[PDB]
Amino acid sequence: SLAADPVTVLGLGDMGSAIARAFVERGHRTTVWNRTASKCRPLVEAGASAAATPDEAVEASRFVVVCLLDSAAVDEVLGSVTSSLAGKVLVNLTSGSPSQARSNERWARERGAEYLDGKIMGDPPDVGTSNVSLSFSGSRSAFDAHEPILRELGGVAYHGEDAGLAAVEFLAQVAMGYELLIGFLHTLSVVHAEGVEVEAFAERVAGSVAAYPPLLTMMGKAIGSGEYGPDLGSLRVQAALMDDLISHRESLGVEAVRMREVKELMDQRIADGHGGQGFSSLFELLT
Repeated sequence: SLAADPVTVLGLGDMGSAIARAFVERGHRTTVWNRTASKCRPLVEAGASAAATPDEAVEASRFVVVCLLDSAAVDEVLGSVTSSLAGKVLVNLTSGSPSQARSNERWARERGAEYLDGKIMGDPPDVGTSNVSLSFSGSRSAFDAHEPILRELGGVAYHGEDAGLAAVEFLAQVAMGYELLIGFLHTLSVVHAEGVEVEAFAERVAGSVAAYPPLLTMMGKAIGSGEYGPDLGSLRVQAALMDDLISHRESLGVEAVRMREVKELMDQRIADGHGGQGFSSLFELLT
């Protein structure tokens, strides 16, 4: 007679085990399943119950959380289900594409189940703390009714009705990080060719990057409204600076793919009569 809802967790990898542990510690009657059945033993010792098949696992609860390796693993496990999922809520926290999340929603709807797609930012040891954040998309009614359960895993945010929006958010944020990181490596190449110690320079880059979040928010506001101004100076001033940037790094034998790309966009926007605007206005040339 516990006030916590029963929960089923499919998948006991590092993340899935941490999610199952969080539910067990919160008093939920937790039923777990894993392709390798032996991985259930530590969860059972913590207070969970094990299931031999995914069918037995989903039959134990209305709330089913899927945390497997990838989308192919989700298709195989859910495809082995022969029991009714009508009236259940399926929360998929497995990595995957926006198209796959949208397909999963249709698969659940055909079976009478509600569907939420979630994406996790953080490490399994931090599940249930403020160092893990989760993005969700799908039916708003399903999110609102189960948000207190989801926030037991960490910080939670809802992105919209489109079931693929959480996957869009995840892939876009990760891509942005790799844009930053590869530009970081190429910048280290420039200073290394000049005899600068890269380790100390990297720490100085870290301090410079910390001042950019306020600039990114402002650029998003200018793009969303269409009011473009000289953010980092006029485009005429920035374009002349870009040529100096390209000449210096190329004189050292270092690549300049993004620097030359930015210069071409700046020159086009200036030629279009918008030389007094700023960097954010280059978005009009991309989309």
